[PDB]
Amino acid sequence: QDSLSFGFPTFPSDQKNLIFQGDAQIKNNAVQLTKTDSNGNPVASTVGRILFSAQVHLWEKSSSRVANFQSQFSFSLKSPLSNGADGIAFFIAPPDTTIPSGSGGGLLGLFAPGTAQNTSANQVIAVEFDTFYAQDSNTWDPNYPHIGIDVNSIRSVKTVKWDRRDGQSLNVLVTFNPSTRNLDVVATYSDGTRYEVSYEVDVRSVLPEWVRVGFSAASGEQYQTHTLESWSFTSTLLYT
Amino acid sequence: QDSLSFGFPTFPSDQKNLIFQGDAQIKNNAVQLTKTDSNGNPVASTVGRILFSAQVHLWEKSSSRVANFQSQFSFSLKSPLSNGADGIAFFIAPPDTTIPSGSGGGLLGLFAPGTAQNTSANQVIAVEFDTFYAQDSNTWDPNYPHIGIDVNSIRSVKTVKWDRRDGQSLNVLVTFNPSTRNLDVVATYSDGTRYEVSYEVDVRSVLPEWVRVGFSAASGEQYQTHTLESWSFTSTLLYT
Ligand SMILES: CO[C@H]1O[C@H](CO)[C@@H](O)[C@H](O)[C@@H]1O
Ligand SMILES: CO[C@H]1O[C@H](CO)[C@@H](O)[C@H](O)[C@@H]1O
Ligand SMILES: [Ca+2]
Ligand SMILES: [Ca+2]
Ligand SMILES: [Mn+2]
Ligand SMILES: [Mn+2]
Repeated sequence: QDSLSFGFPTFPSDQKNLIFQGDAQIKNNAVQLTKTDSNGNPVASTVGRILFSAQVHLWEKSSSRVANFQSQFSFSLKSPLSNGADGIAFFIAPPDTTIPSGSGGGLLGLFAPGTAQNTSANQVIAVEFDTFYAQDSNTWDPNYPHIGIDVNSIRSVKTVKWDRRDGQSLNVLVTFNPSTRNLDVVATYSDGTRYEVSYEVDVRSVLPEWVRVGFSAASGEQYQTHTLESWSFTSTLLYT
Repeated sequence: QDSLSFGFPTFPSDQKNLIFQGDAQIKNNAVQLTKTDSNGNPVASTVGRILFSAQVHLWEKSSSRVANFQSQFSFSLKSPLSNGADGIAFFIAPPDTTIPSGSGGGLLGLFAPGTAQNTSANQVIAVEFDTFYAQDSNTWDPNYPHIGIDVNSIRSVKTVKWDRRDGQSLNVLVTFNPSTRNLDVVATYSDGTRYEVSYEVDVRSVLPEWVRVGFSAASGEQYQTHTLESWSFTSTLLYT
């Protein structure tokens, strides 16, 4: 299809079009990307991802068209600690993508250790909400919580300082305009606190014509829940 | 997802989200439901169907909601014979639906001979464009080409006279309003000729909560091409 859209105001237990990978599962009408115990508390060493089953036509070589897409979602992070880790990310990748071996903790379940910073060895575009930046383990991160745009590497091509608020939902809007090639990210808390980051990228030189979209989250030695509360997505192939 | 929509203005050969059954295949940016030889001419004894891969949430028992959906599509039929057969149908059925054994010809690839008229043995809602009505073989049909609404039986709960026009595209809009429970069908030819038929049906008592949507066509002894040219579909769960 030239156009595709779907909306999940909430996440009921009976899902049919979601691919669950790792520890991801539905609980209380929301997607818990990372594992939790019987009482709902986060645990260490856990990775989980979800992808929508239908493939998205991102660009078409024959017609020279590229899709304009918009992804709106909200999530909340909770932790008995304060140094919650490691973060959640919205990502776009080839349809057969699976959790790479040893991609836990700071790699967010998106990259393999040996190639995490090798741009010619990956095919992924992601928007990360990174809460852990210890310079000994996450050597690629700026020294503060941040939202970043990742293009084939865990070392973001662009970041903006961000504030982690335990238990508060963050509303996010990610848009890609093929005309200007800008990937824009706008995140806001209910009180109006806003964060923005953008970057120019030609998706055609990074990803295949057909892709899958979804979310990934992980917790290494430090932990927190990564609760995806709602998600809507729309893509339309356009001539520019 | 509570809402889902997709649009195929045309059908490029590079498809990823369509389930092809029987002889259905893409040719010249269109879906040829029934088999055609190397010259593009229709042949006898063929059946084909296509379904969108993602499942549609038609209704939700827990929330007491039912979907409002709209399906817009265009197709054309062509045959050198004076009595092209058998017809094409837009249908909604359980996700695991497959072509029934011996469902060729007048059964349109939708029903098995032994239960074709047993409403308690089927789970399907279809809108058929039936061009073959020989009273000796298709005993259930009115004696003329027709558009019919089928609910668990090849014997339409309702039909209206229709004119078959060789090689001319028919544009159709099928809508279902959960508030009135009306399934409306409006079909038009490019010269303004219009056909309309409506039927009241509670989809909750006929189909499961999750379904798949698609098209089916067949040719028995008589034949014609059944070419699906475009298709857009949208569904959203609403409070009833
Ligand atoms: C100590 O390092 C581990 O724990 C931190 C915090 O969870 C992760 O960022 C890192 O990748 C390792 O898994
Ligand atoms: C003669 O009967 C056969 O051919 C007609 C026309 O194709 C079909 O309607 C029917 O089901 C049989 O297959
Ligand atoms: Ca980090
Ligand atoms: Ca018939
Ligand atoms: Mn980071
Ligand atoms: Mn009929």
